[PDB]
Amino acid sequence: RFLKVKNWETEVVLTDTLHLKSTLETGCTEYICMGSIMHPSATKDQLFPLAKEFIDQYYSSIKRFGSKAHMERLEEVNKEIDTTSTYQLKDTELIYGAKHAWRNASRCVGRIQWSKLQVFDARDCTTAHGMFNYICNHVKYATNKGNLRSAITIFPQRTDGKHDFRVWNSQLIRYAGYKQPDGSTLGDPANVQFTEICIQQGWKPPRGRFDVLPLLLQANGNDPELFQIPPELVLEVPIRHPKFEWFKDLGLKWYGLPAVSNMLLEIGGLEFSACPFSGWYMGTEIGVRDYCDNSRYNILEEVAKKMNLDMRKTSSLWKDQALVEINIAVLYSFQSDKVTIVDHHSATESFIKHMENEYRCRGGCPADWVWIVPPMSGSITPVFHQEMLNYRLTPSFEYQPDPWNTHVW
Amino acid sequence: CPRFLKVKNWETEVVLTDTLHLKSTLETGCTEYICMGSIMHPDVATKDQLFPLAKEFIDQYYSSIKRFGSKAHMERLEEVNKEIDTTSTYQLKDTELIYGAKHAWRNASRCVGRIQWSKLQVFDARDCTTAHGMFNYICNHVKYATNKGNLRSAITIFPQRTDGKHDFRVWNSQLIRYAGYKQPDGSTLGDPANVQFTEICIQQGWKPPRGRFDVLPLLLQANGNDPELFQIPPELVLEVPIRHPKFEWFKDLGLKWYGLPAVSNMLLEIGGLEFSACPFSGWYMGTEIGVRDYCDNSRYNILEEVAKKMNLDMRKTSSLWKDQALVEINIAVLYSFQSDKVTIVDHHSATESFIKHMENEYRCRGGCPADWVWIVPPMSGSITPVFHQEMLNYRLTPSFEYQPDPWNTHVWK
Ligand code: HEM
Ligand code: HEM
Ligand SMILES: CN(C)c1cccc(CNCc2ccc3ccc(N)nc3c2)c1
Ligand SMILES: CN(C)c1cccc(CNCc2ccc3ccc(N)nc3c2)c1
Ligand SMILES: C[C@H](O)[C@H](O)[C@H]1CNc2nc(N)[nH]c(=O)c2N1
Ligand SMILES: C[C@H](O)[C@H](O)[C@H]1CNc2nc(N)[nH]c(=O)c2N1
Ligand SMILES: [Zn+2]
Repeated sequence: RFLKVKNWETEVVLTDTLHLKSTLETGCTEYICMGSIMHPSATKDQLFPLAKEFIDQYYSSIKRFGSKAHMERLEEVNKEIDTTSTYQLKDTELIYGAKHAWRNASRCVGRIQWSKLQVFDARDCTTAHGMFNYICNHVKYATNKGNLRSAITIFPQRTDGKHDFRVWNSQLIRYAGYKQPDGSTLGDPANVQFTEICIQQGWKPPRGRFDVLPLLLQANGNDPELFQIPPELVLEVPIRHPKFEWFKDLGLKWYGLPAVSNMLLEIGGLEFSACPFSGWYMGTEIGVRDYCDNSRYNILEEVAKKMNLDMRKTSSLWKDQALVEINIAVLYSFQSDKVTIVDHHSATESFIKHMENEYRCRGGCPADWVWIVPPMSGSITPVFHQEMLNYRLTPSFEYQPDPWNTHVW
Repeated sequence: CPRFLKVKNWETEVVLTDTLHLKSTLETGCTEYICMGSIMHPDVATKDQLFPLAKEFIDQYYSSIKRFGSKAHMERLEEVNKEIDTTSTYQLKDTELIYGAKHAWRNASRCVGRIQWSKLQVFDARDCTTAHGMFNYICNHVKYATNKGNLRSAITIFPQRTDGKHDFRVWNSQLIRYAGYKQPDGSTLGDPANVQFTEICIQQGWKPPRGRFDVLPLLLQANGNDPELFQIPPELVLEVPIRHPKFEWFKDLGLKWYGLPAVSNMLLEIGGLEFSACPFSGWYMGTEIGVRDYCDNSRYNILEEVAKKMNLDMRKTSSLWKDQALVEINIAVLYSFQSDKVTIVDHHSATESFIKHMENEYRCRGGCPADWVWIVPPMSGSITPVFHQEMLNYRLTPSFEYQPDPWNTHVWK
């Protein structure tokens, strides 16, 4: 069942064989496509086949399939599940698994970097203070004074679901959001809820536009605890425009390190509920989504006024104009501060090249066109014209529910 | 399949509930293990295949006019059945034809303009027998729809397929398009998208002006005969010269586009009947011209030339010089059309209308199939409301379908 994907601009056709190695669902059926749905719908006996699957591909990946080492590992993992209802990955396997979860992440346009990932093993962590220490080291390592380095820190795997390690923040670094008396919103409205949970727990908010949230860390199923990231570890960039000297007066800033902390890493049937990972920003993430989404910072109107645009009718495309200038400013600011960032043209171009490598060496590359195509200037990037196949490979990063919906104190 | 599927809008938190997907009649191409949502494209029906297909449609029609189960309903069923049994096909009443065409549009998941679905002038050309007659019908379509700039959506429907060796076909992908010419040096003049078709017209006897914006002749096939060339009267072809409200130099690019987008190569399927020639037209969303026609690399590819005249730094991609030029080009397209009083809609207005449309459809029909990949405009996606709208895609009938290009299948006489 070979499948072709065509690029309609280059006329290049690639052939997908890798999709046959999928066992998990996408949500679509033969009659309904859920391609634009954000979130479409263990035990001993469940655990061994999954473990065996993963061990098999690991030893296949290192070109020693059926080897002496392979056979022993299967036997070892088998006995361990049998006696403990779970098992422990070797260090090599942990690293392999984390890199391959990134490699398999269909929504990520940054996967050309997949094999360059610093993996921090934190599976010996037992307390929230421990988690905080590991997270601080992660932030300091990955930030690297502006020359950002991809990293992931991995906390103890789930056991019975009652003793989960969770990073309650959705990212290690985010700005707080405050509901104002007049019903408006101060700061980042995405984090309004979380921000209030921090307030409720003892955090004293400066009530500003860009207040770095505290860490809320839960170890071994216990109540979460508050920690302030040492500010010298938090790299931030003042946004300015290279032509418009009034732009700095907007008072905008963003942090340099995007560090997603609320996903679940699944490897060989094992679940890692706390696995903050980080790379670096594509400019549009901040410039289009964080800044210009109606339900986020929502600055288009303000910027539009400073550029003195006619805002009476949509067909003047004043929004599109303002959107481009904002995104120029973000790239300029980060570059001028020697902080790693990628523009959407460069990123999408690297992704097409990555796709080509993957088809050539791996027989395909799962990819989610809905997420891959940038949220501005879509068809002037090469991925718009790229047919992609989406399918779920393991190891993977999965969504999990917010901890405050399932945690009793 | 579950009876209630929910879609969420991530900007407004509005949740809608779809039940209409249960009426889905054909395959998307996806399976449970793979999604083909970004794939562009993922001899006749026997008596027994035709019976349920026809009954399905007739039931739907009589349900729509609140006469389901009526004597007229059962009579129509019995008459259709007899007709299939004695002729292996059947003929649609004018009322059913009009309903079916409007519903094929209503069902078109890739169309952002469907709020207008129930306002569609249908021209019944099922009495057409020759290519000259097809030409007459098409000229009348163009003039009515153009309406001196005040465009009116319309479809003209030619006779349905019979044995498959007598198809009516418009060979043109749209009624109005510009020629493309491959040069000996590898460069292209005009629209690179139309090179192949242009070549065919030239072989058929067309004398090409060999310019940048040469309107192509119609290449019309009636009753399965070899196709024939016809020139559309130029006074019927409304065109807009592109200028920019600020940049005086923009008119010097010698750009223009035609006013009427009129897809002419799709197949219209109603109650199992196949109308292989059904040119239809609405009006343009600006980005269709300003982003795709003008800025695609494989199309007119003008970004560079515009950026140069704007004197942009074009060395660092991170200057976003492409993005900056793209916006100006789209501003010029909208300004030129509005100035010449030719109907056009910007992508903000269109997508906002589609959201209101989609909500109404979920309310009154239990759903609205939509293809997010197509519905989200090719620029500024995130700042239009559709980007944030979860959509369910599925294929309802009647529908517009793709069909192979006629020169690939035609048996030359
Ligand atoms: C190194 C530079 C990287 C770049 C430029 C990059 C780029 C992106 C972008 C732009 C998105 C879309 C996010 C959004 O729109 O909200 C994304 C998604 C994603 N990325 Fe990457 N990424 C990078 C590194 C990484 C790393 C190191 C990992 C994991 C180890 C990773 C895993 C993921 C996952 C799982 C998603 C899906 C997020 C979701 O479903 O919410 N990425 N990436
Ligand atoms: C009245 C104003 C209309 C507007 C603003 C509009 C808008 C659009 C746009 C922007 C597209 C995407 C085209 C592309 O990117 O190639 C599209 C596709 C489509 N439209 Fe509409 N449309 C209109 C009228 C109509 C009518 C009258 C019909 C049929 C009766 C129709 C049926 C379709 C179909 C079948 C597609 C899919 C085209 C394909 O798959 O190539 N539209 N429409
Ligand atoms: C609920 N959830 C999983 C969540 C939480 C925060 C943000 C998001 C959206 N995904 C954003 C994201 C993820 C990974 C990235 C890696 C690199 C990069 N530059 N940006 C990323 C953005 C979802
Ligand atoms: C079937 N095929 C290959 C084909 C032929 C011509 C054009 C296209 C792309 N679809 C363009 C289209 C379709 C309907 C429209 C309705 C209104 C409008 N303003 N634009 C439309 C563009 C594909
Ligand atoms: C409804 C739709 O799935 C949702 O808005 C998606 C669309 N594409 C996206 N693409 C990226 N990269 N990030 C996102 O958050 C989204 N949101
Ligand atoms: C690969 C991808 O499916 C292809 O480029 C699509 C994307 N979405 C589109 N959307 C519209 N409206 N028109 C198009 O031609 C396309 N092309
Ligand atoms: Zn799908």
